[PDB]
Amino acid sequence: NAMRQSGSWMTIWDDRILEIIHEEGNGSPKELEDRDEIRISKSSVSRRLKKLADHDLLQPLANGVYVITEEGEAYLNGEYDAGKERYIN
Amino acid sequence: NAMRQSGSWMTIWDDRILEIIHEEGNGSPKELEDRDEIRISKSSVSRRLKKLADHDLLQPLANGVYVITEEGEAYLNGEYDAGKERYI
Repeated sequence: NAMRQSGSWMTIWDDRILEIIHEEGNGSPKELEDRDEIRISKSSVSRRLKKLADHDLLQPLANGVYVITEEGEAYLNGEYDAGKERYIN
Repeated sequence: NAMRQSGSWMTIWDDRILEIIHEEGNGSPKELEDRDEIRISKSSVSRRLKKLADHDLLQPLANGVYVITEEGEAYLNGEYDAGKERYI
């Protein structure tokens, strides 16, 4: 409900990727690439996925599948500051 | 309610900026840069504002102040394609 607290390292496609994985459950480069809402390349998506995972907004599972974390969820809901990297209360 | 359809030229701060202006009803570099949600500089905010207005997502008023447009609202609601620049 509160506004997202984004980090200075984020791009707009980060929010899109997080939103898509939140709704679909999991994501992978090829299938994210094919979304209308994603206007970056499959390799860029891979780069953003790796980045989101480094920041613990996503986590990598077997076979190049990525899935959202609690922090990723809290972030979408304005409850996690992705810049300072702490929950907000 | 549908997902936002962003353009290749946008940054994350554009959404944050549009969202804030949507809530408060206006925006200027100074007041925006003071929001905690905004992690870019005043000069940087000033440029994002100009670009959002260039793309008709904000209307610029005198004295460096901006308000959101219908197209800006539609964009936030997932009804406007900010890349091809057309309603959906």
